[PDB]
Amino acid sequence: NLAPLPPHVPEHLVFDFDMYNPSNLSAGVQEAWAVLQESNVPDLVWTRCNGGHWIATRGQLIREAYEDYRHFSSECPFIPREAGEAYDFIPTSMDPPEQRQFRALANQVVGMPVVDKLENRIQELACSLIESLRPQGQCNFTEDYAEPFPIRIFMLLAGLPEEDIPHLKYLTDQMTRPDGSMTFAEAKEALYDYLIPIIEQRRQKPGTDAISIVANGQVNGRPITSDEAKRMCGLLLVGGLDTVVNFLSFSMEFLAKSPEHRQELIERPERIPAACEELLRRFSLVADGRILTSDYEFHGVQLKKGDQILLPQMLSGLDERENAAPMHVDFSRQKVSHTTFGHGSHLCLGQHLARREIIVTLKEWLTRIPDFSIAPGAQIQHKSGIVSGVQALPLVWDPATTKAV
Ligand code: HEM
Repeated sequence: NLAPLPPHVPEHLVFDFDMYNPSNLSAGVQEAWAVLQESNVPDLVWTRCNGGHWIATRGQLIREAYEDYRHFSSECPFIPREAGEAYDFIPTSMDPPEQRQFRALANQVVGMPVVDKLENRIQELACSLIESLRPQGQCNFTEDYAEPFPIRIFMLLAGLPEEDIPHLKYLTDQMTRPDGSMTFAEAKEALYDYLIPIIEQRRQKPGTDAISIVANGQVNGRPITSDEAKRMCGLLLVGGLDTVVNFLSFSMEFLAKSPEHRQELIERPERIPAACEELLRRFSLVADGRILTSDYEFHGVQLKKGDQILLPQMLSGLDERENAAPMHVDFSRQKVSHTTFGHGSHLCLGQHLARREIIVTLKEWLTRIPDFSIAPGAQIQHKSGIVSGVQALPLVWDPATTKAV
């Protein structure tokens, strides 16, 4: 369905891109989105899909809009927008100055010191999962590793029972690549409903887990309230349970298709941190937006107050104006330019945990199962949304070529 074109939007700027089901999804999701950056396509277009909204196609515009919170606000309505409902996550649905006090507390639960503490449990789980798969000579990567690895580490961090995974995983899916069984407002409320009693419990009997830290936290010397804690934890669950999961499948799919890139990392393990960054650029997967606070002309385009604008984080690094041969994976790339973890006051606070999980995966995997391929005849399908992903990734390998550790 295409929403009627608003009177202020010029017809020459129309480009009906569907972020939840892009026209060329079969070429790969990043490729489908990259069609927006072609010379024939304007730097800023309006799509009538999903209620109608702007889409900044170039990294320069995407970066600029994320820096200007005064015009481009994070008090985001959904896409498609829902009547009387909008995002209220903390600190993600807030604009500075208000947003700032909340980042510190969030940073305290998923930040660097926390990642350092998790280090050995992270290494242990990756190794444990990979060793059990190794003798099989085959696996369904998405469900066998991509999902359990990051999710179990997060549940551990959050002090949540692993039995709650199917439920939470279903809900976070609805917040990124919804199948239509729930609205964003219902999915979000269910996440909140799950958290409420948990926050109360830990507020009274605190632990060292992420939920306890938020529940008993302080924002700028003031105690966070139950509701603010609920809204922060809700956001953390989405980030912690969904984002890395999908990214890992893009990376493993690529590696399974490029023996040359596998061998490179095998021979030069010191290049893994660099490979992680490069893969983060090439397989960037998030795309959310902002809302205009007033009538404003941006790069020759008249934007109206209340207009929604999607600023795809995934697009910046794929822009040939930012990186030469952007669709090519080059571990030795000199200046890996991207906005995969965001840009502006809302830079991803879980970026350190993400990188650590990717780097460990790459080392542990290539060290035990160095040679692997995609199952013969398999058609890998990608799904587009606020956080794009891989439907399934059947891999195969000869156990005789594996190294047991
Ligand atoms: C590869 C994985 C990840 C990617 C690519 C990613 C990407 C992003 C992006 C693009 C944003 C900014 C959204 C905006 O500006 O509206 C963001 C925000 C955030 N992410 Fe992630 N993320 C990842 C993993 C995680 C993980 C594991 C967590 C852990 C809980 C997490 C926690 C957060 C938080 C707390 C923020 C909010 C920052 C704020 O609003 O000030 N992310 N992430």
